[PDB]
Amino acid sequence: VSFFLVKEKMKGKNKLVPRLLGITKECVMRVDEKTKEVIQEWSLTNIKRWAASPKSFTLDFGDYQDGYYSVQTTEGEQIAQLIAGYIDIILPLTSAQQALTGTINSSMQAVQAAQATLDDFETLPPLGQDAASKAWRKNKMDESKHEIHSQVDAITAGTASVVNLTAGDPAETDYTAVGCAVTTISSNLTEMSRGVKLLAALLEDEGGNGRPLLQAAKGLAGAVSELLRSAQPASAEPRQNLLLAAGNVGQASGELLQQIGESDTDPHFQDVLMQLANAVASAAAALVLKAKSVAQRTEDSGLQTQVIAAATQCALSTSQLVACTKVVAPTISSPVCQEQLVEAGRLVAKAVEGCVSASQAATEDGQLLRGVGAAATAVTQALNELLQHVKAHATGAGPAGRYDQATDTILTVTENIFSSMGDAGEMVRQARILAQATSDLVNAIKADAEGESDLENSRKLLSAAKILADATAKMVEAAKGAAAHPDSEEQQQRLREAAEGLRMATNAAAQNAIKKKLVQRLEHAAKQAAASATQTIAAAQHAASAPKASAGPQPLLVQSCKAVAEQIPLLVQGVRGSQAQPDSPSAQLALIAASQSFLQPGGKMVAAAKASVPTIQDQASAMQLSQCAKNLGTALAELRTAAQKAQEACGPLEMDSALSVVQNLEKDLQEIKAAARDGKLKPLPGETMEKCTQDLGNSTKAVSSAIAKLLGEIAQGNENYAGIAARDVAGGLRSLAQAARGVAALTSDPAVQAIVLDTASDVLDKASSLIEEAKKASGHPGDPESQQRLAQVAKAVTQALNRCVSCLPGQRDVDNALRAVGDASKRLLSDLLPPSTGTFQEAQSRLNEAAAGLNQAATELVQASRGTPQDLARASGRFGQDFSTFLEAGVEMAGQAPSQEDRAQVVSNLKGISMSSSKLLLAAKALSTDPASPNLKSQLAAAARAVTDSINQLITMCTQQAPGQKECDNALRQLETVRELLENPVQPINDMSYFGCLDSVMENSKVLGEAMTGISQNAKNGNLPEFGDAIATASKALCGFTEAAAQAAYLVGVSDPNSQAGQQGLVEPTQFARANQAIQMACQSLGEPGCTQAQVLSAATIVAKHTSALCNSCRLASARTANPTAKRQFVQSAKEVANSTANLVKTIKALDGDFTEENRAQCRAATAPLLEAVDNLSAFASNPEFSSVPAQISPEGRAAMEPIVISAKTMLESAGGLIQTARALAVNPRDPPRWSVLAGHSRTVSDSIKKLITSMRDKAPGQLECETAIAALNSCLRDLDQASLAAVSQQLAPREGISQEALHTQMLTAVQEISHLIEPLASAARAEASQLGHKVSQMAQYFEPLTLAAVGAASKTLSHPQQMALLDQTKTLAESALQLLYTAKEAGGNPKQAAHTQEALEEAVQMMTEAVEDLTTTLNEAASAAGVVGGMVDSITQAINQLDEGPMGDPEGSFVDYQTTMVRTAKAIAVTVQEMVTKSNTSPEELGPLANQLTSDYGRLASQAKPAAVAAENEEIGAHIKHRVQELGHGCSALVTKAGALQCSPSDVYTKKELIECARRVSEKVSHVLAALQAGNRGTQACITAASAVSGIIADLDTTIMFATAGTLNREGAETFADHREGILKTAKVLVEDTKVLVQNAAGSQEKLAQAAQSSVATITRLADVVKLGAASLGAEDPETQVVLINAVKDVAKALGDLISATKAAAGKVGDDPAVWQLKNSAKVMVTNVTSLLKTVKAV
Repeated sequence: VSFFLVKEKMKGKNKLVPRLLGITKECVMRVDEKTKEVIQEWSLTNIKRWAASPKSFTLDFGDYQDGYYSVQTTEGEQIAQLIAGYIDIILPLTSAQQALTGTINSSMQAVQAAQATLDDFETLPPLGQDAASKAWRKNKMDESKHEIHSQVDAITAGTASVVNLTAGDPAETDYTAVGCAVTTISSNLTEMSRGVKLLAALLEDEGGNGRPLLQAAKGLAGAVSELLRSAQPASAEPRQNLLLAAGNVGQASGELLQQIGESDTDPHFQDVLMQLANAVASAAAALVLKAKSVAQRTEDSGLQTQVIAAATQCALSTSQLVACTKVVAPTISSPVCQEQLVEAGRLVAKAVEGCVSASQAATEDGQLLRGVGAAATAVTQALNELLQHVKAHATGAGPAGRYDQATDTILTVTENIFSSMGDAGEMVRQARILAQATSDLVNAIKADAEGESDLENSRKLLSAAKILADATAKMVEAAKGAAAHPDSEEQQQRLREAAEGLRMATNAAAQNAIKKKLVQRLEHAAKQAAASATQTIAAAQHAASAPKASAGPQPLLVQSCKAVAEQIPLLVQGVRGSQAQPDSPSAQLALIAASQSFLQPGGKMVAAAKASVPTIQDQASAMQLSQCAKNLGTALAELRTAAQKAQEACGPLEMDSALSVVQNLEKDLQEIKAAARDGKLKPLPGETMEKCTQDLGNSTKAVSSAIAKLLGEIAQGNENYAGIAARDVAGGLRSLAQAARGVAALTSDPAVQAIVLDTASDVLDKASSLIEEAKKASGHPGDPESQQRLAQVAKAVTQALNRCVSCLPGQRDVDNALRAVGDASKRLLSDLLPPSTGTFQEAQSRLNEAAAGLNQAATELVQASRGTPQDLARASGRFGQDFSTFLEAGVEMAGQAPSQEDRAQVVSNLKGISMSSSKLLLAAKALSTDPASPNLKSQLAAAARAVTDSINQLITMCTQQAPGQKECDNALRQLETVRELLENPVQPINDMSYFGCLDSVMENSKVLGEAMTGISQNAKNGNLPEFGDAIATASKALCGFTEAAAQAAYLVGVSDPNSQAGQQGLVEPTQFARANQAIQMACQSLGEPGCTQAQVLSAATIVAKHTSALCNSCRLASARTANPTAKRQFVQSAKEVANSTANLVKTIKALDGDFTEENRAQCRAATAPLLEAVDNLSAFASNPEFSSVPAQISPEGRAAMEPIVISAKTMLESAGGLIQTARALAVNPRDPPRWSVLAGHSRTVSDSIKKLITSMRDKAPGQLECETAIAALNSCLRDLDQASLAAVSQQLAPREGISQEALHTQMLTAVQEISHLIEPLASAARAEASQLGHKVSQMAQYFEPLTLAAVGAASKTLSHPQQMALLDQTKTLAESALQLLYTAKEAGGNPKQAAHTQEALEEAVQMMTEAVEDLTTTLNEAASAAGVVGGMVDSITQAINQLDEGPMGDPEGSFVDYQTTMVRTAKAIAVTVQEMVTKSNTSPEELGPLANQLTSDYGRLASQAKPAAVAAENEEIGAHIKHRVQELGHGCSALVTKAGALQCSPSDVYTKKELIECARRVSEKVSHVLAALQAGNRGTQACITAASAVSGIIADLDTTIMFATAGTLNREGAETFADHREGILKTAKVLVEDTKVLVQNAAGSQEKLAQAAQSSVATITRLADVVKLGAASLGAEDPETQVVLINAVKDVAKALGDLISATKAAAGKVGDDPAVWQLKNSAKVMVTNVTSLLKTVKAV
């Protein structure tokens, strides 16, 4: 056996292990390298494919097992030769051109279809003439105009893209990007045509002429079709024909943009851009002439052709530049048009340097100087054009302004002072710059004032200049203060306030120049975000409906698209409203709010689109969506920054704006009532009665929640968040007014619409009073009467809200039952009736029949909930009448009660029934407005359960019937209501998992078997009480079983593939209802006079338990919510419930042992604040944004649901028969037929449990999906095996129509989507069997894409080691995914799974995370080798986005640790930026690796910033940290763009200057990040600085020692180590003083701790210098004598470093904690090293 020590790769691991591969004459065999034991055998006759490589040997036998043997050795050839000999012993377009041709044909059909539709006419909806209908027309016209502008942008960007992409040879052209461009054009043409038809219909309405707009759109469509014709690969026309078609497309698009009014750039810019492009072209013509002369002179034929080719390429590139300028000139504001211009310009430049080099190949001084001059002109004009439309990029739209440069400088420098808070040096530097600039502005103002003839204008100018000068003086004194005290936080705060005062007094000297600039930048960013969202929606709707088979998460993309589509019009309305009223604060605040609300749906859509991209079969549509998602991510990041800056500028004006919105709405309702008296009021499009009613209900709930939140913010005395609360009130009232107008327009009888409109006007009146009172109270904090009056006005608003909701016609029947319940309760319960009629047992029978009727009525109401609204109203009325009958019988039985406490208990239980029935009718009232709501229906079923529970309790307590007979009745009244849970189980009724439900089914079956045996045995024996409790336990087990089986069916439905789950909501309602009802009943018990002390104790226990449950619910809600203001209000609600229940418990403790009536009255007074706190918390939690999202269960999901429901219903009906026969046997102990019937009922019951459990066990959700995913991954691994076997044999054929960076981006997107899924799949494998199948299918869908892209990329790669690296790392990721799949199919979501499955799951998760890391690293470094910086910008923008789009839960960490880590990361970022600056000059091919390192470092910093933001002491400090990190990300993405640009074009002079300026901005932003980190702790930061300084000192000492050991000149005159000793000793004394002051100042003022740290570092530096001087005094003749002393000082330095670390960890720590003790230990060690220094100094 010949053994080769080979290395084989572990599965799931990018790791090699030594293996011994042995070849016998008859077999090949694998042997361990340590144990030398055989691991596996393969017959030699078996193997059929062997392939050798210089670095590998690969063997494939195949038929024995799937998978081949690849083992990595350097002798792969010798081992292969053995194998080969022994086996002898044993025995015309291209395809990418065709793909683009098909894409162009489909797009041409789409273009023709769009043309044909423009002849058709849009029918406009029936529209009224009232203000809302006019506003609908105008908003729809604006939406159409915006969308047409965005789609024309996309068409011209795609046309320029086609021109740029087709510029090359028929080979090395990426036809997939050409197809993406043409699909972009055609998709946006379809969308544009639809929008133009709508806009033109709207134009023909109001009396305009839509026909010119139709003709312009038709001309654009015709030019587009001519372009698509010219772009066909089969075409043989000259390039100038495509260039002409593209320029015509640009012209026609400009004409169309003229017709709608969305031509944005002024025609002066258009003419300048044309003349600049033609200047470039003429300069290039001169260059071509010079190169022609050079080619004439040159002799060699080969070189002459190179000169000619260079000149022709220059001519071609400039012709395409003028063509692309024609294309993108109408739409040059678009970033993608600008990107296509810079691509054209770089092609022009590259051709220019090509011409220069081909000239340089010839030798003559005059001619080469001619060529260099001409080439230099060509690049000068190219820069002129490029910078001109870079100026175009910035909005800069409007008048120049009299003071423009000064105010722009002031804006910049004041923002710089704001961003460097916590850094005195940069703050005062920027403050000095600002003082100079503002003094220039003041001088300009005074000069203008002297110039002005008018006395008033000169007076106002001089007064403004004087106020501005006062502000500069104050800011200068603030700068002096911050310069005197570099570590004082107060000085830096006062400098910030002075800079803010300057920014505020510039807004008065100028015409709000800074605030206007910030609002204009917000408008620009918002328009870009809306356009990107529009283009992404077009791309998504194209890829979704494309004839490609869908293999991915497209439905979630559809939901995200519709959400963003309902968001876009509001953003567009905010932008247009801010431009319409430039000087209106309300317009600016509305734009800020619109953009901030746009942020979250847009992020969801970007994520959904990125998750959809890998699964789209068509590569063109997947690329269009990938490009559009990236653009929208960038737009969203820029919108976040712009809205932040605008909000900081625009100030706290939201409280007055809310009132303005409210009276605007009230005036609008007056206009609507006028139009209702007229005929103008008509339904607005899409407004149905059901939709408007649901809108009215949701709006009422939202207003109540916002009022609760407003009162909370007023209580906290936080004026900022009270403004947001009043804004939410105003928005909810806007929605309510809209829904009220819709309902009034839809109804026809004038009285009803009049009632609706007066109810809405009353709500708005009450809310105006509320907001006025809120303003008055937030103006003056700490006024108790103010809070009381606020509560009064808030409850008045809530009453008006309820009157508005109930005024609907369909509410009155449920309201009739509510009034019947309330009035019957008030009359019959608050007073007993001493008169009584009939015998006691007659009253018992009457009450029993009334209770039976009441329970059956509740069941009928629950069934009606699934029926028509008329059915629900009729059922509610019948239930109310049956409640009246029941309460009459109950008060009769209470009257005939013999004992006083007996009738007292009857009254209490009747009060409980009244409350439960009121809440049942309130659940019905909730349904009546939103009948199709699943959650409200489940709420009604739960309320029926509560009602029957109250009835059962009263009958059990107060009947004294024959033993065992109450138990059967209560059991059947339980069964009747619990049977309704099985009807439509499309909502969760517990929080159980699948296996929780299966366990509970088994446990309840066990308990019910015990109870069934009990009832049979004690019916035979005749022992009644045991029979009764056995019946009770049987019914209880049946109710629990029904709950478990109902959620079992629900989860089997949700688990289905096409099904979709729903968000659980912040507070679970059924648990919340039980808590509130219990607290209310207990407070009633405390309230009543006749309560014994035992009842008081029990009720105190009840309130304590339930209020604790509420506070825990509030904590979970705070952790779960993404809204910061909702999180604040949930914390406040928890705190106030805690305080109220604590005061209640205190007054209860006072009550215990006293019993006096006065203390009872005090307890009654104390129980009320708890009730009102619970009421405010219910009102706040009622916000529909906190509500649970319904699950969408597919029809096959309900098919899966049905068996469980059928079995459970059969069980429950048979159990009802069982209770009947058991009751009959309880009457008489034995009967021949009844016992047989009992046996039949029991057998049907048990058989039903067994078959239901069989179905549950066999279903096992997640196991079929896991098996499908395992088969899919095995197929992918076989594909990767075939690829690798082809690549070893040099048989891997490359892909010809697609680039490397495209296939690598495909791989990266698939890998990123797999990575996003690794963790949730494991979380489902632990707990949820319902989410597990979803996760595994979602994750298995990304591996066929990844395998295809990986095989293509490996085929493209030429270096065989690197292609094998890609193939092997993709194998590793696939194998680790299979390990997850096997382990998660074993775990299954079952919590009872053994520890071996848990450890295997954790290990597989870690393995596959490492495989993702490895493949991501490979792809990133492959992109960095080339100049490809896409993905780096995408990564940076993703980091910027994720830094905000995350819920806040305050996970634990110390801000000191985060500060140290992020300070290190930021300093690394800075040194990388400076490396990039130097390498730009030195080696420009190292900018891509450095850009990758910057991208990794920024990603680390940004991921660290969210924990440090939650962990920081202030929300303000964390806000600044995150905002600085996001600004730094903006800078970093710009810098990596310029870095890739310079790497690809290293000789370009202007890209290099742009890179240098980008690096300058990035370094300043790094400084701002560091200042944000320092602002968290001035003293802890000083410890990090001290650590770095002492580390540098230690390094210097090491340098001096390694000098002194071998070679050093220690001679300074006659100075020796005699006079040095006294100085060294005094310095060491200063050091011991310094370590003492560090120990004291560890816990104290941060300025004191910082000063101590700085003084210690200064002392150590002085000691190091003086010790070096002493060592040099010793002389070089004795090295050891010097080295011992320098090692002594080095030990002192190390001890100080450890002491600084101890102080940092001990800063802000109490005495008892270990941190302070560890400080004194290292402090003592510090002294011992100092004394060791002191004695050594004396000794020598």
